[PDB]
Amino acid sequence: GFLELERSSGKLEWSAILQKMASDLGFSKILFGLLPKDSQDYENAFIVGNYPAAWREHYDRAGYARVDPTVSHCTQSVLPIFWEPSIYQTRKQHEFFEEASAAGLVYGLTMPLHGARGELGALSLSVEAENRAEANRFMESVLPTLWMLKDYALQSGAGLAFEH
Amino acid sequence: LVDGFLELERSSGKLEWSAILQKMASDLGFSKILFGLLPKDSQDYENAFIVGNYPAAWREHYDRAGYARVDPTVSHCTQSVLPIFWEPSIYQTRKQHEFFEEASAAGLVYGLTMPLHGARGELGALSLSVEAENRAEANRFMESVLPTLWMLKDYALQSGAGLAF
Ligand SMILES: COc1ccccc1C(=O)Oc1c(Br)cc(Br)cc1CNC(=O)c1ccccc1[N+](=O)[O-]
Ligand SMILES: COc1ccccc1C(=O)Oc1c(Br)cc(Br)cc1CNC(=O)c1ccccc1[N+](=O)[O-]
Repeated sequence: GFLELERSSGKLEWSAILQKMASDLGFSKILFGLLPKDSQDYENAFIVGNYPAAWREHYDRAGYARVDPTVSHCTQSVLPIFWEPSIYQTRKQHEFFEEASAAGLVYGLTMPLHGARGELGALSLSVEAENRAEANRFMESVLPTLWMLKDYALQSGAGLAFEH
Repeated sequence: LVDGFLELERSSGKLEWSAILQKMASDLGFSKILFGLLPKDSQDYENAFIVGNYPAAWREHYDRAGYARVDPTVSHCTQSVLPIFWEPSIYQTRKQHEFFEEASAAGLVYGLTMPLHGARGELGALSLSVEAENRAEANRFMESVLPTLWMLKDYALQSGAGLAF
């Protein structure tokens, strides 16, 4: 639980616990990103997780926070956004989909994080699967548990990220 | 839920939105609800956007007694995205004990409050009361529906922000 996240000491232990919870839910890859109130500085977000480091670096270098459609979505909504063909509309967004798929990140969802002190973030989780249909079933069967998890991760994470 | 969300989105205005949300809560097992929402950087609880079916006299009293300064769920909501259950432990001060007695007298004895923190800085709460024989039976019931309610509150927030502002 959150209890586990709260008792942990430091960022390494907290990332290992979150990765495990997410793995227990069927997601082998995650990225928890968090910004303080009023910040839009995506290249200096507090980040936890196990996305391939080269993909994280590429995301930063290419400035993909400008193109990633889950980014504009999180600024407008508290609801999850599933990684579906229909969210990638522009040339640049299709390149995005293609580079992210080359990293293994093809199916998944992004849960926006909106903290009590105005923190802005996302918990993105990717699921390994044969097609869209299978990925959807796996994501749907755990969605109530993920929906709680994202809020526990935010409440715990905000303190990890910003309390020094 | 997603059906409910679209119904909320497709609703005509506050009256139909309130009726839909009330019934979602009722179908899930909760008798009374209160959905409250403030815009970014407001602490004017007396003039929040409010939906629901708490007794009118109770709502009036809460406003006249300045209970937004007392109600322990209000401080809680400004500090967390996690639910606060209406446990004896949350009423710490003398004034909070009086608050509990008055809410209880209104029928509002067991329940929980889900903080709402919107994408544009909206601050709110979805509070739901449950009718039950005693606390242990209420808590059993709340634990069985909590994952559904957790989803519900975010749907209600996102739609409600759209209606209110
Ligand atoms: C504070 O942080 C944020 C705040 C509001 C929103 C996002 C965030 C964030 O964390 O954004 C990032 C950052 Br920064 C780096 C990387 Br790498 C990835 C993301 C988020 N996007 C994805 O994970 C995504 C989404 C869809 C398909 C594939 C992917 N994917 O990347 O594979
Ligand atoms: C924008 O609105 C808000 C914004 C951030 C937080 C709360 C709110 C809100 O809606 O606060 C209110 C308001 Br305003 C009026 C009334 Br009446 C009730 C509440 C909420 N409190 C309860 O429902 C509650 C809680 C525990 C025991 C009994 C009760 N109870 O009242 O029976």
